[PDB]
Amino acid sequence: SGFRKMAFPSGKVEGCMVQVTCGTTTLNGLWLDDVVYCPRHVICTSEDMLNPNYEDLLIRKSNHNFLVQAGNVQLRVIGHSMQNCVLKLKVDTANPKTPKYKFVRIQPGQTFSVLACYNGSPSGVYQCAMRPNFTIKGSFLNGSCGSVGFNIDYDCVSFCYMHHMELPTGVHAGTDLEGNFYGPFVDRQTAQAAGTDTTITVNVLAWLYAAVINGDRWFLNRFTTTLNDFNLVAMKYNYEPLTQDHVDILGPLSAQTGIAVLDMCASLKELLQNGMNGRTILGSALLEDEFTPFDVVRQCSGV
Amino acid sequence: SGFRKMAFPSGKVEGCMVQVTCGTTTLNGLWLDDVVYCPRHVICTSEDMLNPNYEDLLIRKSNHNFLVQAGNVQLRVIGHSMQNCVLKLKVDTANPKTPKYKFVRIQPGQTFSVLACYNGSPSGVYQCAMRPNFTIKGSFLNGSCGSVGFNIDYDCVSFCYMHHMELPTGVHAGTDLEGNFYGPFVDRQTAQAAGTDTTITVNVLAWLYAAVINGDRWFLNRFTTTLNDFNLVAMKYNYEPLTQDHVDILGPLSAQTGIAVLDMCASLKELLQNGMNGRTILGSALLEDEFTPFDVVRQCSGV
Ligand SMILES: *[C@](O)(C(=O)NC1CC1)[C@H](C[C@@H]1CCNC1=O)NC(=O)[C@H](CC(C)C)N1C[C@@H](NC(=O)OCc2ccccc2)CC1=O
Ligand SMILES: *[C@](O)(C(=O)NC1CC1)[C@H](C[C@@H]1CCNC1=O)NC(=O)[C@H](CC(C)C)N1C[C@@H](NC(=O)OCc2ccccc2)CC1=O
Repeated sequence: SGFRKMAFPSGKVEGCMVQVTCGTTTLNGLWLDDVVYCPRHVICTSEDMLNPNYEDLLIRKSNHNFLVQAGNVQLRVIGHSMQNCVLKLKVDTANPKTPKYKFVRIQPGQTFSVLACYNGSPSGVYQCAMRPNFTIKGSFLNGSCGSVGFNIDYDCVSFCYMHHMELPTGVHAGTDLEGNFYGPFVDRQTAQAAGTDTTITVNVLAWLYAAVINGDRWFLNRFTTTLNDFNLVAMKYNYEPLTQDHVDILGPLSAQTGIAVLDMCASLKELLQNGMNGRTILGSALLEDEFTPFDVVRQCSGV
Repeated sequence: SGFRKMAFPSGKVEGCMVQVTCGTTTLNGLWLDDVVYCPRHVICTSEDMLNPNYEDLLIRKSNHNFLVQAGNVQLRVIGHSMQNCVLKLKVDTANPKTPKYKFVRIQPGQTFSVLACYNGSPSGVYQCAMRPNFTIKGSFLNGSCGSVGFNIDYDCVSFCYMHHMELPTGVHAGTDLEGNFYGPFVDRQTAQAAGTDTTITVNVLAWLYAAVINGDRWFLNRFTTTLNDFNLVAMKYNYEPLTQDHVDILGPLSAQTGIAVLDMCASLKELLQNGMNGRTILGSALLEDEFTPFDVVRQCSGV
């Protein structure tokens, strides 16, 4: 019992974090096998960052201009290339702590663990969702660029995020490990705005199931609805439209609780229209959308 | 920018978690040097748990009745003793992954990271406070007993909590690593109730400073107050009384923001009396008390 925002254990990722320095700029890199991954803006001077030509800035850079440091030890850079918005530095030593891993580009609404790092050293770990507007609600200071997001499947680390930037609303944007931004963001110091911050409906439903599993059922009402009827109300509150695929994903939680998804949708509809009347659900006063159905099942079944 | 509930990186603690089995009961233990620590109720049958005599139950137990398993490997138990509500199992192998560590009994209002474990394997990591009523708001299932809470000071792990039980309100209770419960709880299957859940005032103040640091200052009003005036309102809302020691601890955040602690107390007073008017502070609709002043400074300064 109880329900918390829970990160993956970070040990396997801690052993991959290094410091990368190019001139005066020090950020985080990810050391897997004989390659270090880091944001390409490590090569920028404070003036370059205004409107950089990365191709031109790389003409000026050689292997020896990248200092890679793994705790107290200097790694030897024997190659470098740019892939989209990431630099890949080939080093002469395979990381002996390299876990089983893969690179994934995550879908909007999916969650991952962030290991916030400074100067190649772990600060802390917390869970984030890739929001529909391709931003995340993180906690990142100067020095955090190159911090990574990940999931763990038993022993395999799925790396899905590399931290690059902060946006006006105090939210964050970054790339997959192939250097492609989530969203329409670019790695330059120009004003960029997040689009409408739509709510992940299927995750709100999942969290309401979690509330029922933990004995909090005050908000279950006597109504049901239809997908089309619910979605008319969703669009009004900038909720993602619910589809049969979403209903299917909530199936195991519906089965566990004996509450049909469309009955839970009806309860969600009345919470949207009437608010919580100063009551709380799993210790929250607002509707939480950063738990996936899998996060709920995992937590409630001890995976 | 941004502000999140952040756990310590868990790698150094992951390497200490083992499975302990006594008969049909399997729980978590903590392997440091040549000693495994676990809850003494590992020795209880499902009937024993109703009113156990632990001293008598231990007459029946020998070294060979404790199965300790570290991943795939069986450790050899060469000694056992009970210290308060914990068992200490002496094994013939020092844990080679033992970090620098200490055992601390934490004060009410202080925070720590929990590594939730099942069958000796890490499930996830999240931050908790030791509440004034000596309970924590965790996420624990059957199998989680022996999961530990900790802080990290640079390289040194301070272990402060071992998980034993759940309470009616869906909150949790456990011991320090010397086997002494936080609070008046006992390790037996009898109905136990948490006392009044008082709010950690100094931590709410800290979180309001965090809000100001992150540009959220809508709730700063034109008033100041006195310790005694504030405390009259505190006691009404079951807040901890504020003392000069609390003011001194908030000093660095006051200095950082240029908001005198007693001005922030006046803002807190009006939030208690008037509520948030459906507004939010750092993405929350209620007053958060599980961040210490140190948690705020650490997060806002990249420690
Ligand atoms: C990382 O580059 C970083 O940590 N660098 C290490 C060397 C110190 C940094 C992380 C940010 C900084 C604060 N919190 C974070 O997450 N990222 C940047 O500074 C971004 C640099 C670009 C990728 C080149 N960056 C640029 C900045 N953009 C900006 O100022 O645009 C103009 C603007 C005008 C008005 C209002 C707002 C913005 C945001 C950003 O993160
Ligand atoms: C741990 O013992 C555990 O994980 N054991 C491993 C072998 C499976 C367990 C953890 C709990 C279980 C669910 N979530 C948790 O955190 N702890 C217990 O089961 C406690 C056992 C005692 C320490 C011996 N325990 C006893 C139970 N008490 C109880 O039922 O009292 C009567 C009551 C009456 C009415 C209403 C409520 C309670 C609570 C508890 O955690």
